Amino acid sequence: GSRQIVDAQAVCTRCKESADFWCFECEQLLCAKCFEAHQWFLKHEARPLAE
Amino acid sequence: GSRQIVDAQAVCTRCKESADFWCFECEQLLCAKCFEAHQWFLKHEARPLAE
Ligand SMILES: [Zn+2]
Ligand SMILES: [Zn+2]
Ligand SMILES: [Zn+2]
Ligand SMILES: [Zn+2]
Repeated sequence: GSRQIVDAQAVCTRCKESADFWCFECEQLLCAKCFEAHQWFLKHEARPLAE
Repeated sequence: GSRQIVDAQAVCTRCKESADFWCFECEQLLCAKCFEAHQWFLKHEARPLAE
């Protein structure tokens, strides 16, 4: 849910910041509070926002 | 020798962003790229930036 001049394509979609990883399956960004909740909520693999 | 380490900002001390957790002992902010490694490199007690 991002649009109207976002100016930020490297941060959690909900917090909009404090995130450096994006779920490969969900194709969405998640902050440490979310990335850690997912990897703990079950079994998921996320990649770093870097190249 | 003794030095002051305070940071009112809420982001990694190195990346300066993409962080939502800080070590209580080191009193430093770390991003998902550093926090994940920190907990995997050693055992430290950190808390979420939320409150
Ligand atoms: Zn996911
Ligand atoms: Zn989030
Ligand atoms: Zn960092
Ligand atoms: Zn530490």
